[PDB]
Amino acid sequence: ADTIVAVELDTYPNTDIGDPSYPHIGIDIKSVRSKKTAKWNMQNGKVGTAHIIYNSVDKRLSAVVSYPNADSATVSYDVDLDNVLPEWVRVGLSASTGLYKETNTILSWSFTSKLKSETNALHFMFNQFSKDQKDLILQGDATTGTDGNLELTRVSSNGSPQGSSVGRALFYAPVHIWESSAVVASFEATFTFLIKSPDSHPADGIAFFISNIDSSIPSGSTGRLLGLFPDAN
Amino acid sequence: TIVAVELDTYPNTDIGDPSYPHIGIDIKSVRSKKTAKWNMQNGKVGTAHIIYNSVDKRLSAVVSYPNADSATVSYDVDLDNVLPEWVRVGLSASTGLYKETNTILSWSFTSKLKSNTNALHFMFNQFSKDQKDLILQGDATTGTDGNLELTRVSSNGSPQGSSVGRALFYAPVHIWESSAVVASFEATFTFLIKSPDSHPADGIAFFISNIDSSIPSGSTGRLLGLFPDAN
Amino acid sequence: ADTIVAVELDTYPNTDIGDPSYPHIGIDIKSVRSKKTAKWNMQNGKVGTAHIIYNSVDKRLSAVVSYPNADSATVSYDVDLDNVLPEWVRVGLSASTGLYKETNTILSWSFTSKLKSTNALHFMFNQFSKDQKDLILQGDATTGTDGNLELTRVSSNGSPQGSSVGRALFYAPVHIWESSAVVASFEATFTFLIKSPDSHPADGIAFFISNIDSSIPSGSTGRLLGLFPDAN
Amino acid sequence: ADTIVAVELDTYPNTDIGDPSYPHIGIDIKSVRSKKTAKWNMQNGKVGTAHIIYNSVDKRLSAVVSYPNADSATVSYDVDLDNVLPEWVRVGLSASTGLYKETNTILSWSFTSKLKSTNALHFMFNQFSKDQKDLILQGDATTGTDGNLELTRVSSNGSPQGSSVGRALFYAPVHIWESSAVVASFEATFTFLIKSPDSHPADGIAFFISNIDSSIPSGSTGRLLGLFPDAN
Ligand SMILES: CO[C@H]1O[C@H](CO)[C@@H](O)[C@H](O)[C@@H]1O
Ligand SMILES: CO[C@H]1O[C@H](CO)[C@@H](O)[C@H](O)[C@@H]1O
Ligand SMILES: CO[C@H]1O[C@H](CO)[C@@H](O)[C@H](O)[C@@H]1O
Ligand SMILES: CO[C@H]1O[C@H](CO)[C@@H](O)[C@H](O)[C@@H]1O
Ligand SMILES: [Ca+2]
Ligand SMILES: [Ca+2]
Ligand SMILES: [Ca+2]
Ligand SMILES: [Ca+2]
Ligand SMILES: [Mn+2]
Ligand SMILES: [Mn+2]
Ligand SMILES: [Mn+2]
Ligand SMILES: [Mn+2]
Repeated sequence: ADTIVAVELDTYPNTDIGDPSYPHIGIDIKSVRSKKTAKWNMQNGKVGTAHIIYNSVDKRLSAVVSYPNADSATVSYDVDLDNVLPEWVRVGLSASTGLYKETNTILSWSFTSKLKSETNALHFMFNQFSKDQKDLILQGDATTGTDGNLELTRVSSNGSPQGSSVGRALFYAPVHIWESSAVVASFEATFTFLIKSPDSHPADGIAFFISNIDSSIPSGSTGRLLGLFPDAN
Repeated sequence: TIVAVELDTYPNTDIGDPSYPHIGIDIKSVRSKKTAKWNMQNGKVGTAHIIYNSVDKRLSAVVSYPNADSATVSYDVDLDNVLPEWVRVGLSASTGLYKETNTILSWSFTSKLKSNTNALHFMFNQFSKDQKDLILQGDATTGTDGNLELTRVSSNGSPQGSSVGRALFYAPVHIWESSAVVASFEATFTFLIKSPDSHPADGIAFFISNIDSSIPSGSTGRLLGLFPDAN
Repeated sequence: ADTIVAVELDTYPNTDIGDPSYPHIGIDIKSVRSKKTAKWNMQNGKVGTAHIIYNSVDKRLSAVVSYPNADSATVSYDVDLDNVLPEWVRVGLSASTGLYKETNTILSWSFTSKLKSTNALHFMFNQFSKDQKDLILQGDATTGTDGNLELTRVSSNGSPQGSSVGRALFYAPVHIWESSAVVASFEATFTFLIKSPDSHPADGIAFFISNIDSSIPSGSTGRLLGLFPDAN
Repeated sequence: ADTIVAVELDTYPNTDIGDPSYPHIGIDIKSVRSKKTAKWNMQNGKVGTAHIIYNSVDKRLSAVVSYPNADSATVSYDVDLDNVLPEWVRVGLSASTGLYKETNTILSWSFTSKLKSTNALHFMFNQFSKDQKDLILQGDATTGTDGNLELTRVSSNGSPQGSSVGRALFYAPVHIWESSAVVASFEATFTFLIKSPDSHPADGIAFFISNIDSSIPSGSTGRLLGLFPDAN
């Protein structure tokens, strides 16, 4: 399979596969069964912000998700990505729907990678997305251009979300995420998102992920699997 | 479609070169739209800085060594009317009958588009054996001393003739957009040109091309890995 | 006294001092009489953006001022700042009112300076606090109201007052040029909200560069924008 | 008196006041007696690099010090700087000598601060000039010799002197924390050259954060690194 490290914004509790009984943020290493989670007070139809950070000194992957004028949710997990990910990776955003549905709208996405061996750096910032965005690899139902936004999951003419949808956006360039002879390595990711649902049951969520360069949507990764994992193991 | 800043070490007066080593701005042709005398220093590490913005619509380059007057060239051009909106950016070099090392020690690029801000930045101060965010073309290699060698160097360390190589950044770049208020880019690279007995050739270029750009047939020597012909 | 280089957003035409007959953007070298101007379609009560750029290669100071979904105004002037300003300067924003009045609200301000010879300075304000210790506030300028920088006096009710001058300078001196320097560049960006009760807004906002010890010159209210002692 | 948070590169073991028995890197909160230390293989006459990081999410201050082609030294400490430092601070480098001596040469220094409630401050020195107006020099600190910052006294002949203290602070105050901030982070880097004539180099270099009005405390030469009034 693909090797995946994700921060998930999980809107639908699947207690079947280890989810808590509420909307949560999670850190996923090689599995959809989060190594650490925190309660998330998801606000239907409000624009939220996700900030992910990691460095080779603390070897600690941390995420904060927040809305304006509300307490933020925060999750951290000690992990050396040197022992998990290959040296060269792609970074992306993933989303899915199942029986239940939500818009998975990305309004902005920025990423910074620094590697001191002589510092090498990569930085991109999207505050709008265009009709033909050639520095993104779009996978599944993901599209760009509607209101200058990235729609990870299928939305009908009227703006209504559809079920059984999976989409991903990967940045075109591979990223040197770690190196054997490296003194300090760090990365930071930010994205803004709008999750809107018709009912009280939004599903299934958004993830920032890091994968092998040649990563694709695994067969039947709709719903609970977030476009990231082939199975629930 | 090519827009290049050339560091031209060999005068080819046949195709419009001045009679000295020069820096040049090339729009769609090897016959520079503007040039300036360049006091190229064999075996010293030099620096090139390229800048452009959609307000002044002026492409400028400065090339310098420590403790020496810099050489500077500028050209008014709207790149909105020249390049496609999505491009790749790279470094190119060549040798012909005459030869030089075309060593790149560092390379950075910044692009910004503010609409009515989107940004891309890369910085290489070192190059690795398997650099997956570069497309190497022709004789270009990475890993020797943590450097990018654009043209072929023998085991013994000697540069070879009839060599062409290029390095392109893997990701396409949004270089212009109609609905943009301000669009700008900046590129910097450090280079080491060393020639066996003097008489060096043929030079290094920073370029911007269509995404699918490759080394054109017979672009060794005077054509710098950039042009199919001398028109 | 002070050596001033400014980009002015001039809302009130003072044709007596060289001004065109419309709201304009201008480049001011050592004088309030703009060396180059352009018509500015100023929009009362909408948030606008100004972007100022300069580099030692082109030796050209350029400004663009725009609102969303409107054509931008642009002004440029060839000048070598090596021959005008000292090598160490302060950077700031200035605003004034006279008989006529407007809010001179700054919502954001960023500045970047690079000198290769690379030494660099960058600051970004997307909000201003009640006690902003990396700004020198001069005259009527205050911070804290809605996280904004009010360059000119505003009453409790939000109503602008006349005969007001205020400036905000960044605390640190900036190395703007150096004798043995290969490339020098700077960029400034600011967001502003100009609102007037009547059809006669005055007097405008300026991004400026001055000697480190620069202060509001006596009687630089109204047309002089808090920048100049006289109209020469 | 002054509130100090420091990363020390300590070249001289003062076991009397809690130092380990070897050259070490340390994190100092309000005291010279390091809250965490790590063995440092200090290399006389080689250019080294120091990298300091902190963010309000992990609330963990971390430092790495390295030379080319050598294993790095690393030290980390959980601390909420919200409960230690005032909201507004100055940042600097400090060094000292006592009976024993070393050059305390700074070749480069950069700092970045970001506060999302985004406000940002960034400086980079790869050169220091004769009259560097965005630095406050204190004690024996000077700039201009080889484009370097010499924190401690060096004689004409190039020889380091004992009983020397010097500091360099960035001129602008820094908003290091704010209550209603979602994420706050800072990063500092410097390159240094420590050279000693004998086998007893002393006393070391520190990156520090202090109250804005911070000065060299009375009798802070040698083991106290120009940072602390006493050894408590
Ligand atoms: C019946 O369950 C389906 O719908 C839920 C809610 O969308 C998903 O979590 C799950 O994977 C299935 O696709
Ligand atoms: C005789 O000319 C040859 O050599 C020069 C210098 O190398 C090149 O410019 C040219 O393309 C030819 O290959
Ligand atoms: C009558 O003119 C006054 O008012 C205008 C408009 O405010 C100013 O330009 C000028 O300096 C005076 O103060
Ligand atoms: C004998 O101790 C002296 O010298 C050492 C080493 O320089 C310092 O640590 C100390 O403060 C004293 O000045
Ligand atoms: Ca779930
Ligand atoms: Ca030629
Ligand atoms: Ca006027
Ligand atoms: Ca000690
Ligand atoms: Mn989950
Ligand atoms: Mn030529
Ligand atoms: Mn005017
Ligand atoms: Mn100690």
